[PDB]
Formats: sequence, C-alpha cells, structure tokens
Amino acid sequence: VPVGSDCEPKLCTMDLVPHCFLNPEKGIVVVHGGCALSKYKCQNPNHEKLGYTHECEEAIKNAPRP
Repeated sequence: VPVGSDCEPKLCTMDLVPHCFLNPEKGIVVVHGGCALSKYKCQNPNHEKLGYTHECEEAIKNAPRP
C-alpha cells in the first residue's frame, strides 16, 4: 500500500480494485485494496488517482484481466 510518510494504514478495508496512485516517496504506484484508495486520499487529498493516464499502462498487467 501507498505510504510515503504522508499517511499510515490504521483504518481501512481491503479489496480487489487495483488502481494507480501517486506517492511522495515514490510516485507512480499501482495497488489493489480499499486501503490504497483510502490512504491515498489521506496522504494527498489534493492529488488525483490516475484512472486513465498513459502512465497507468502498468496497472493493466498489475490488475486482473479476462
């Protein structure tokens, strides 16, 4: 899960929804689970979870495909 010293997992729910997020300690990071979505909004509530960016091309493989 995303944790660039901006937010820590102490209240969230897991899941199977791999999305793209931006980390202040890394950057482009794709992960699944409500935690990554909740924390992402906490660490950087001003950032926008990439859901159609050319950089999210990685999430294509990281995510479950048919």
